[PDB]
Amino acid sequence: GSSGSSGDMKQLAEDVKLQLYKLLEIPDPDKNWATLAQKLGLGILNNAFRLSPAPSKTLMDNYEVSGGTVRELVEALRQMGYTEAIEVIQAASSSGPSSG
Repeated sequence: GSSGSSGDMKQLAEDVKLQLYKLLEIPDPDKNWATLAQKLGLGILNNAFRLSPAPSKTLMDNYEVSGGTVRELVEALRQMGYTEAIEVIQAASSSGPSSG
């Protein structure tokens, strides 16, 4: 039990998320912003981002407003097939097992 909804995205630097937009920007079947939306939990607002000029930019912007956790952003990337997207977050998250 024990309810929990705070989010740990505030810690993530702008420069860190900035790169995430360049990755999702890739119109691939397993590397698109829309694909990440489903993994994270924004499939309902998928059409909304599609209308925006930068869906990938609106995703993180809309996902952050509703909390936004790094544990989900890192896992969602591995579930699809991202490598750099995970290195950008882990690079800022800490510096132990992997860095850069």
